[PDB]
Amino acid sequence: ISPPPTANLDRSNDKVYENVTGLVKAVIEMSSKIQPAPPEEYVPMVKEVGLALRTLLATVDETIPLLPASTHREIEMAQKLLNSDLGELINKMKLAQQYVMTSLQQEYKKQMLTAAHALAVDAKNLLDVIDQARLKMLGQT
Ligand SMILES: [Cl-]
Ligand code: NA
Repeated sequence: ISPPPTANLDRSNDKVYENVTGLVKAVIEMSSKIQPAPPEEYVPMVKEVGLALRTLLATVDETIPLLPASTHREIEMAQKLLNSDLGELINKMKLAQQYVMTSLQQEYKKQMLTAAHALAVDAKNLLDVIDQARLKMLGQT
C-alpha cells in the first residue's frame, strides 16, 4: 500500500482524502515499528490508529447528505467494515500483550500486521466509493 493516488479531483480542501491519508500513514507507521517494540510502545500506536479512524468516520458522516441516494448503501456498508477491522486489530493486540516474552508472541504480531493491512486496504476502498459518488454528483460523462 502507498498513501492513495490523486486521480483527477482537486484535493485542496478534500477532508475525506486528507483523513484517509492520515489513517493510512498511521497504519504504515505502526507496522514498521512493531516487531522490535514492547507493549509500552505498541498500545499508543494502536490508539493513534483508532483516533485517526474516528476522525475519518465523522468526516464521512457529514458528507453523505451531499451525495446521491443510490450511493448511500455502500458507503455505509464500507463504513461498518472499517469498524469491524479495527475490532479485529484490538483483539490481536490484547493477545500479543497477554503473550509477551513467550514463544507465541510473534505469531501474535503477524496477526496484528495482517489486520492493520486490511484496515488500510478498506480505507482506500472507501475513498473510491466516495470519489465515484462525487463524480456522479459533479456530473461526469
Ligand atoms: Cl470533504
Ligand atoms: Na440524490
